[PDB]
Amino acid sequence: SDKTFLENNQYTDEGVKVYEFIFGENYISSGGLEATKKILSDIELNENSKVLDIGSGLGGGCMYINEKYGAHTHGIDICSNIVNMANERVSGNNKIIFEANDILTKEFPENNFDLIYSRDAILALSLENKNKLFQKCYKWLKPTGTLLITDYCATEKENWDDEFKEYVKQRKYTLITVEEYADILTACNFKNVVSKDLSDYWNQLLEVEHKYLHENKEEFLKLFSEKKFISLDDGWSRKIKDSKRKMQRWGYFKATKN
Ligand SMILES: C[N+](C)(C)CCOP(=O)(O)O
Repeated sequence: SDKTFLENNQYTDEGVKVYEFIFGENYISSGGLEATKKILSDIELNENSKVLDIGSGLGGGCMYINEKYGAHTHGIDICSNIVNMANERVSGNNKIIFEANDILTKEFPENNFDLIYSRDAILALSLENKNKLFQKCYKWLKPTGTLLITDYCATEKENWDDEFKEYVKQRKYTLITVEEYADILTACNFKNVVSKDLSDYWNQLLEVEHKYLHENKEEFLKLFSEKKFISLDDGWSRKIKDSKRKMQRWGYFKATKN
């Protein structure tokens, strides 16, 4: 299954901790806390709001949203191990819930959420399933609700080089263009669809992370291994190179139900 693939490879316990080291405490999403602050900078919610976080990971996003706004946050992630980790980092807070489930089968009421939020998680879904997911999101949003997404995107497949092809294949990602992604949202009837190619900003975030990794190599080696360091270092190097030339892209999407 997809769950087994993710838990046994990219998102083993150790894989998750390695990612957390570079992204920052409670994050496996690009730019950790700082990108979260920026992405939510024009979003308004309050203590009565209901938020869904698709691919909630280590829970930092939900923690931040609940801290900033006092909103109810419900995170869903397919990896049981990551959800277990997230649940270890929050206590005594009845407005944060993390649930291990498949978002493609999970049931939520129509007109339920003020915000549906997702950070670098939908890349794992096939194109067919991306469309199915956004149809569900449309239903699940309140009439007054907002959809807010970042995700890994790419140039057209015809332009990919050997190394990028191998990365996408090994990861089992389905990476589409920012423009194709926006078109899915439009096709799902979302209004006010705003898409931004934030590859340059993503490149900046990657550079901050890369510098951090290099400056904290000794600590990393104590926690992990040189082999894992090299893999991480090389992985960020490629993302930096590929975002600079727009082969690997970072898409931002915001839309509304009405
Ligand atoms: C996709 N992610 C941002 C959740 C984790 C990192 O994946 P990757 O950049 O190593 O492919």
